[PDB]
Amino acid sequence: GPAFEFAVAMMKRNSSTVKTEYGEFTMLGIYDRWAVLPRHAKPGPTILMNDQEVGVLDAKELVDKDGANLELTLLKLNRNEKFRDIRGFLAKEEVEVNEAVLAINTSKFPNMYIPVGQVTEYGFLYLGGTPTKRMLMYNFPTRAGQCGGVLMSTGKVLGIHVGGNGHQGFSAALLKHYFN
Amino acid sequence: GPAFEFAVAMMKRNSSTVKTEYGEFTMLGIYDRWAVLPRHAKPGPTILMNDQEVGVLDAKELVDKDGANLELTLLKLNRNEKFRDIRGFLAKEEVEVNEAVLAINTSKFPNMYIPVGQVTEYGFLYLGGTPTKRMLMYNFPTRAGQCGGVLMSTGKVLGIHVGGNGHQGFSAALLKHYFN
Ligand SMILES: *[C@@H](CC(=O)OCC)[C@H](C[C@@H]1CCNC1=O)NC(=O)[C@H](Cc1ccccc1)NC(=O)[C@H](CC(=O)OC(C)(C)C)NC(=O)OCc1ccccc1
Ligand SMILES: *[C@@H](CC(=O)OCC)[C@H](C[C@@H]1CCNC1=O)NC(=O)[C@H](Cc1ccccc1)NC(=O)[C@H](CC(=O)OC(C)(C)C)NC(=O)OCc1ccccc1
Repeated sequence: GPAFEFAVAMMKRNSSTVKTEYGEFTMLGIYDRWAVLPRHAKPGPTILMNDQEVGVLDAKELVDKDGANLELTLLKLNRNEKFRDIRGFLAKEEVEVNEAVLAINTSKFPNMYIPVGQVTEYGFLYLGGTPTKRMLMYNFPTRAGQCGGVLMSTGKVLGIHVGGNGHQGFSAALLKHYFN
Repeated sequence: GPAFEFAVAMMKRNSSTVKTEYGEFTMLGIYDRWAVLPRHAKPGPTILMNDQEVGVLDAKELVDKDGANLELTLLKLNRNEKFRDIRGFLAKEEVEVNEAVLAINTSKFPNMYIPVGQVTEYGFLYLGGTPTKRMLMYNFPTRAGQCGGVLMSTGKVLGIHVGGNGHQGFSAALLKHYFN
């Protein structure tokens, strides 16, 4: 009920559709000129953001202390406009919930809102052959074109959707401390 | 973009969650006290509508001239409140579109909005062993609990989701002339 409304306001104000040479993704802007994509989107020095080319000034593929893949890329956009700062809405650690929304917004799947149910701390996953950490698992989404989707509960952004197999979907935890 | 917004306003104002002895469904109220469910929901003399028992005064399983199943049940509710009249938003015939939204709202899948893509006039289908007519086909939804979902484009209600197999989903066309 409310999760949906929180999710619409977030996507309206902070999401965009991105095309890289590797596909189409939902992208979430975080603050200033910093946004987040799944690592596998591999953004280059320019991306198409809502149909417009936008320069990327820097791109950081996140890894943990020991260098384990976190499957997220932080990108700094070469644009004058700043994002509305949503760092306050970010989870401080991996979050488990009984109900969450996955929000996806691309030209192929516009304005898609999926109630994904129980979200659990899956932890380590061999995702597309790559050892990955801080995975959140949920049942029931799981097609190409949905990566970058934003996983949310009321008033919190939990993760960014990165992978899946069968009826299972996986988000990279989107943690407050990643930003700065 | 707009299809989503039209879809939210419709669901907000005219949809409800229904439980019959046969499951949980999205239900759309049409006008007066008349609402629509998939035929297979088989509503009895009482249904649970948004958590409250509500009497059903009459239930008509629709069939065409020759008695072919249309897979829709019209129900008249024993309640004082009238539905907002949306007969004007109903398609007059089977509609094919390149993009449509499927909106599903139950306790298990709350506030679910799915862009389903190309919607074509499939026509006759052997659905769950029953010969059925006036089917609209689209790719990509297709789980238990989603029947009754409302298929829409901007400013039009096209159908009610009734069945599926694999990545294919099927709506019964929701035609203006069924109401009266
Ligand atoms: C989003 C990005 C995308 O579409 O890229 C291709 C254009 C996509 C979403 C998943 C596809 C299936 N379900 C989804 O939700 N992500 C990926 O494809 C992701 C890319 C990736 C991520 C990390 C490192 C490398 C690559 N890969 C996966 O999700 C893979 C999918 C896969 O290879 O399997 C099939 C394509 C389904 C055959 N999933 C995976 O490796 O899971 C292993 C596994 C097995 C059993 C249980 C859990 C997980
Ligand atoms: C919604 C109602 C429901 O959940 O009832 C059970 C509690 C549900 C939605 C579909 C399930 C799979 N995908 C869906 O979108 N509807 C049905 O289950 C529907 C009930 C029905 C409708 C009409 C007459 C009798 C019964 N049945 C179907 O969709 C059947 C599903 C089925 O039996 O197959 C599996 C369960 C998937 C194994 N679909 C069907 O008969 O399709 C035949 C077909 C084959 C190849 C191409 C197209 C269609």
